[PDB]
Order: sequence, then C-alpha cells, then structure tokens
Amino acid sequence: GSMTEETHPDDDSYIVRVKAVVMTRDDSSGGWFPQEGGGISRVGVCKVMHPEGNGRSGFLIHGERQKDKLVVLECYVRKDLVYTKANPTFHHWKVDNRKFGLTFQSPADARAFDRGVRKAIEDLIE
Repeated sequence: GSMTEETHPDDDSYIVRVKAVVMTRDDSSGGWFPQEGGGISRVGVCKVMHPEGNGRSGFLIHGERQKDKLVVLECYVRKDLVYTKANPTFHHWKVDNRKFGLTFQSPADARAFDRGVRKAIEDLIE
C-alpha cells in the first residue's frame, strides 16, 4: 500500500501481460525512440485502485524490460487514458507529459493489447 509497494516487483495484480518494445516520443526528439529495454519488453496492465476502497478502480500501464524486473515503463492513471493506434503494429498514448507507445512484435500481443486497452477504457469511462 502506502507502505510496502506491491503490484510492481512481484507483479501480483497484473491482469494482462503482453510483449512489445517500449517506445516513446520525447516531444519531437527524433521520433519514436526506445527509452529503455529495446530488446523486447515485458509489459502489462494492472487494475489498481484508491486504498479508500469504494469499488472504483484505476489502471497502471507498467512494464519491465525482457531482462528480469527492471521498470522501463510506468504510466499510472486514475480516471484518464487516451490511446491512439497509429499503425497496426504500433499503439501509443499521450498522458500530457510526452506521448508514449510500444511496437508490437506479434499479432498475438497486438490483438491482446488492443483487447486490454478496449476493456480498460470501457470500464474506466463507464
């Protein structure tokens, strides 16, 4: 919780796990550059919530690199998420602070991620 932070190293609350390369566009610095990891990233989605416990839940776009627990992607959201899939093999999102994204490595993780995103936004908004 506030003390002892799970849902990150031990994963635990990971409802979805996909595989892709964590990309990012630092404003316009070159373009979609691999922030970290590069060689595949162990990314996923965990449905978090406020410790108050009122049913209402949030979402955390969290992802380690494909090299054990090293957080290379972290995008916590409370009630706000705007995704945009630019290409069938590249889905991205803007959190005001930069515009992050990832490059799919198979139609499996592609469709799986889009599915998770769709459901996430769905329950997040209504």
